[PDB]
Amino acid sequence: GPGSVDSVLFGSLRGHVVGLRYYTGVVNNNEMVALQRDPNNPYDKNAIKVNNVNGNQVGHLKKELAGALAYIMDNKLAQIEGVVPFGANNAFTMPLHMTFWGKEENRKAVSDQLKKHGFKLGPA
Amino acid sequence: DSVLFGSLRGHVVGLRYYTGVVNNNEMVALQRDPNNPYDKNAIKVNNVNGNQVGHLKKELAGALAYIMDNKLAQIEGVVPFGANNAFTMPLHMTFWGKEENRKAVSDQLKKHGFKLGPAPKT
Amino acid sequence: GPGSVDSVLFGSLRGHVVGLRYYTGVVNNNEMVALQRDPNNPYDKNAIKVNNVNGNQVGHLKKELAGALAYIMDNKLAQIEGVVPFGANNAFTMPLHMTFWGKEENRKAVSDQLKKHGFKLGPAPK
Amino acid sequence: DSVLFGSLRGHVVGLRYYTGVVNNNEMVALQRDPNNPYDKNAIKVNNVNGNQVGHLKKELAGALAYIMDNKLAQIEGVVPFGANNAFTMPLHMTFWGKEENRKAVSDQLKKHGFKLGPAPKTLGF
DNA sequence: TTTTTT
DNA sequence: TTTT
DNA sequence: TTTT
DNA sequence: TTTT
Ligand code: NA
Ligand code: NA
Ligand code: NA
Ligand code: NA
Repeated sequence: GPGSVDSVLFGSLRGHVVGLRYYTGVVNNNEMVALQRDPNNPYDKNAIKVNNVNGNQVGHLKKELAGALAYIMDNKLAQIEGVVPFGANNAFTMPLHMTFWGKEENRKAVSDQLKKHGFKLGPA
Repeated sequence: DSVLFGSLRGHVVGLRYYTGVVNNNEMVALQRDPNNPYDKNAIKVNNVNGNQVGHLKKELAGALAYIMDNKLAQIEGVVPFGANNAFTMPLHMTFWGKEENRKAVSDQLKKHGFKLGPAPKT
Repeated sequence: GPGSVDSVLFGSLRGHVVGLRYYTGVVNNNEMVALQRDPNNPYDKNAIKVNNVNGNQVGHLKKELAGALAYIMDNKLAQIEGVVPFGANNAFTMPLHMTFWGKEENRKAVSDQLKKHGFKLGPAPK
Repeated sequence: DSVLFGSLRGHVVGLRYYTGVVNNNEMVALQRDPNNPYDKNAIKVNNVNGNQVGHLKKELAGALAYIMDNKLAQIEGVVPFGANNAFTMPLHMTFWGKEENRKAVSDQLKKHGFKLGPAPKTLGF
């Protein structure tokens, strides 16, 4: 979502969009994608949809990553921008580059949540 | 309830007339100035501390004012580079809103020749 | 077309795309457009078509502009990149921003050609 | 005779392994190296003097090698900013070719997830 | 020291 | 963090 | 480890 | 007679 004007860069994380065979949303390399929570997903309450900029679903975040990010999105600790760098025509999974922005005071809370699930932000 | 609509690029202008400074990769705020004596569509660009940096170009403001005034989208601005430019400053804008308003936003932009795209902040 | 590896920025120029009502090609603001000479044009031997990046014709360069640029394009004195900054959905005319690239050995000939037609190059971005 | 197909953005990588320097807004040359023992698709990036600066990222080279080898497009590279970076450098690529080859270029790019767009070398000021 | 703020 |  |  |  839109970040506050005092939002700053927290760091980056690499992950994957999965479930591609079940959706038809098209994305190309170097394009933004949207991360969108789907708490009513009957298979995973932590589900995060990945949509293209026109609104069409591309796939889901891998459930292990969703299990970490769900808390961060739900409590608005950071806004997360997704970009597909390569592999946008892949049949089953594609890489995702995620950039985290947020208020300085929320920086530690984000990093701590990621560490809990075995993730860590990389450099700017 | 807000979803990603896409992005636009533009420039902040009139820098020499204001004292607000910006760092590279910093957010900026867009703020309407409807009583501007030269352009009712004016959109100010302010830095994180609230000091004015400049204005959107009149052609861009001409497209966006309707969108802001009718709350059809929230527009996030960031200056990705060229923050120390003398006359104009690059601006990246990301648009967010309700799906019910996606068409109205694209229609308004289209009147002015703009089309939201998929370019990220970085 | 593609420039030589030793090509440098010459400068910039603002102009206009015309004849929009006669073509169905679509362009949006901040998009590149292609400048394509059309010497076989039965109305103007200096004609320069403007196409979108998919190759669909959008219109033509204004004739007074074409009259200055045709020589530069034909003699390959510079490569010209066009961008439509605003007005891409206008009914009849839209503005065009042009940047000029070329070898330093030709920079003078370009400026003298433009100045011959009352045009001049401005600064290119830093 | 060649027409504009569009542009792509990417990065020059492996800078720290080469000595070639680029300045901002300088053109660079793309040169295939089919004998590279790490990657037959390798595309060198050389500066104006012919000195190697780095390589195209392997995923991008994987898409472009076919296009270069079959002369489906001419690719013009410019470094729009970050020319002084130590590790990786932004690259803007403009594609030109014969109209009859436009679909082949787009098909080859699409197989690798790439799509040419309308972004110029510069948006001006 | 532009496309020269809005 | 940071080739091919 | 074949989406979530 | 407001594209070239
Ligand atoms: Na799919
Ligand atoms: Na100022
Ligand atoms: Na038209
Ligand atoms: Na180096």
